[PDB]
Amino acid sequence: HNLHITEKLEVLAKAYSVQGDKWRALGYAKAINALKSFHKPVTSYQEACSIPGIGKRMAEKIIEILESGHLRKLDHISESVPVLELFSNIWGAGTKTAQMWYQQGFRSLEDIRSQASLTTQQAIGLKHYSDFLERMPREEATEIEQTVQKAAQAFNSGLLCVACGSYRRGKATCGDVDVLITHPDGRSHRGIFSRLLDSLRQEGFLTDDLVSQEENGQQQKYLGVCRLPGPGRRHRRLDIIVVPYSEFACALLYFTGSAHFNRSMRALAKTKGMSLSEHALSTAVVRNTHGCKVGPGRVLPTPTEKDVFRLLGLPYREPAERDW
DNA sequence: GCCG
DNA sequence: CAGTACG
DNA sequence: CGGCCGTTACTG
Ligand SMILES: [Mg+2]
Ligand code: NA
Ligand code: NA
Ligand code: NA
Repeated sequence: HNLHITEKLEVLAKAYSVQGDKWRALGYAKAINALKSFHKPVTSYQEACSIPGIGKRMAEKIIEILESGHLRKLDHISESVPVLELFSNIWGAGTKTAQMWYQQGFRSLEDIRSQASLTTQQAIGLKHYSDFLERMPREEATEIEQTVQKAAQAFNSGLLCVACGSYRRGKATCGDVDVLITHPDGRSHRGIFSRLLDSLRQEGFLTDDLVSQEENGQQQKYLGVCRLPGPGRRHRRLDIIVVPYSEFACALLYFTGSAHFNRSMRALAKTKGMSLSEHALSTAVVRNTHGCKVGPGRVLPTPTEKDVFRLLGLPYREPAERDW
């Protein structure tokens, strides 16, 4: 509806993001999102300001795109940006690492491979550079979820496994497959990672681990790489979280996303003196002048996702309606 | 970058 | 801790 | 002025 202007802002948003100006980038992200979530192609200054997420600064920029069909700002983007994007797309490397490598003279992935000091995660990220920038058809996400579920129910058929993220939101393609695991008895979820992960390794499904604290029986998540059997298969990102039944609803809400939806919902909760996380929804939370949680408050009973919305005074939304 |  | 990551 | 999600979860 307004791609002729968002397409340009998205360039700036990305530029600020890779350079580490996270707040400014966030502002652009929201503005661009609004412009997309809109309908009528904005054609007036005052008409832009009247839109939530768009201020005078952004409005002036939109105007220049309709009067000049261009944004002079785009001509002053540092030449380092494309390289910073190239580098930050390595899993495990963010804007600080990208900026450091650029300062050190690195300009290509060949430079990184041959001269950069890589962390264990980054080396895995580099090896799967193209792989991790690809999306898979949702049908493959189903296969991956089933593979994890089968392995889990193999030693405890009572384990409840659910694919979340974009898959649950009904998207045609998925990036990271997100599997949430829990158990109705509220206890059999404890210390099952090592058994589950070892089982998935046994069959050669898991090929590399990015985040997996297996020394601690309190491990909450596994971020890794997997690949289904047979020809024509690519390495995919797999994220698994194991949670106690009492936190099932909040964990499910969190893992289903989207990320921006979660942030919006948590922001709303804070305005109501509450707090929302993947662990729980709490009321009567005590915060300092900086909005930081000082007092825990009381955890509210949230057996289902509907309960979370209800307690927040919000109409329930199907996963497909949380694709923000 | 926006907003309260 | 800072950095990076998850939705 | 100053928050912008989570007293979020690992890594080293
Ligand atoms: Mg995902
Ligand atoms: Na990265
Ligand atoms: Na480990
Ligand atoms: Na370790």
